[PDB]
Amino acid sequence: RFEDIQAHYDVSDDFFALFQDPTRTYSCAYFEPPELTLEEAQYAKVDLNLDKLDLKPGMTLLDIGCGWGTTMRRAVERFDVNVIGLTLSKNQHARCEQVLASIDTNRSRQVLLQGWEDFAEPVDRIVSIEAFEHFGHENYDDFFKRCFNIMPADGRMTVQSSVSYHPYEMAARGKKLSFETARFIKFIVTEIFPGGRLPSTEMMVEHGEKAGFTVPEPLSLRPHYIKTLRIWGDTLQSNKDKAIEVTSEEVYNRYMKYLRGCEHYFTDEMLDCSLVTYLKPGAAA
Ligand SMILES: Cc1ccc2oc(=O)ccc2c1
Ligand SMILES: Cc1ccc2oc(=O)ccc2c1
Repeated sequence: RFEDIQAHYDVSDDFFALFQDPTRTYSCAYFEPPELTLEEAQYAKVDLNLDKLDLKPGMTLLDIGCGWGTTMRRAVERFDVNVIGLTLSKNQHARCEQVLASIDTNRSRQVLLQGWEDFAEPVDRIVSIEAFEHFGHENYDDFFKRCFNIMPADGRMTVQSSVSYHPYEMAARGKKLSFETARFIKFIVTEIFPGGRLPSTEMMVEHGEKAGFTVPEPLSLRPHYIKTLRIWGDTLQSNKDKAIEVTSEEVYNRYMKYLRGCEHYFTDEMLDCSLVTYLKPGAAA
């Protein structure tokens, strides 16, 4: 029943196409250098993640939340690795299968319609780009234990996740702004990512360490998300008429509120986006 209440907030892939770049990447871009197009910045974000993973030819990369398959293809093409992708979306599964089958390679390419809970095959390296927000706090210990256990002695993982701060830390940066941010987060995890729950950077780090990972200083992507959300918002606005035709005025207003609102709270430093690297004890220096 509560699912039905959330099922209300389901939106066609066609709507997201009207604000996203041509790769349909629904995560923080990386504008390095600063004058990259959104689309180029999305390839630079993939490279930022993959370049941290010490990927060698013939290794297997696991992509947890593999989206439309952009990260896996880039991995196969750049690093000559086997790939396994996990997605819960039937549409993303079908697209990924086609993206991977198109690649000129002898490497193994696999996409599975399942969550990480059901995945227990040996892999060399793991990437997860803005899927972690959906796992839930109670599942973090199981997540990091699974990732540690499926990787070899030199295993590495990157997790990119939107984050909030502990209530105590939020209170420290103005009471007014603290309650305002909490209410906007509640809107995101009700109407935009139903059942979602933002971790803190500290949770991401400490759950990793409990599992046995070495965790260097997380990379903040805050200024890159501000630019991403600005372009998304401006793009949705430019396509207002088409967006309404495809869904409704309700859904257009909901997403403009989300995109403008996120840009605001990222600017006010009440939200962040953390790229966290997890190194197993035997990882290369
Ligand atoms: C279903 C669908 C159709 C076209 C697309 O174009 C892209 O480049 C990436 C994602 C995508 C997904
Ligand atoms: C589940 C989920 C995924 C992405 C998110 O991005 C945000 O900025 C805030 C909340 C959030 C929640």
